[PDB]
Amino acid sequence: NSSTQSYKDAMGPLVRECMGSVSATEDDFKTVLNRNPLESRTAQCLLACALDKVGLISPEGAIYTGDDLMPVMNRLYGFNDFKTVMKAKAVNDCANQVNGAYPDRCDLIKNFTDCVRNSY
Ligand SMILES: O=S(=O)(O)c1cccc2cccc(Nc3ccccc3)c12
Repeated sequence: NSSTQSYKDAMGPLVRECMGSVSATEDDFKTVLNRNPLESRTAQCLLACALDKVGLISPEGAIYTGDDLMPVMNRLYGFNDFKTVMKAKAVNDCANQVNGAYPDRCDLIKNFTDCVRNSY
């Protein structure tokens, strides 16, 4: 497990809906809910679908940055935890780092999530 209950509360319903449009396993559901490394391509695609639903992805398939991140951070985590809120900097930087670089949508999300995980 690598996620808070807040993350699961926000993402769970979306990931569930995504199971209907992505050919992912029940283990993949757990991987994604737990914010674990997305080893399987199915898990990468499952999160990609849910992050689109949560408002993190632009119409053009880019990960949002700056102000456009804030509604997502609020939905996932609220604003009461200093460490989590400050992590928005790493999320913004990682989004800038990966955007444009991965034509495959699931690859974009694998690399995004890895970058965020590697960030202190
Ligand atoms: O979760 S954190 O890295 O704490 C995070 C912290 C603060 C704001 C965030 C905004 C969007 C996505 C995140 N993360 C995320 C990470 C992996 C998969 C899906 C979303 C944000």
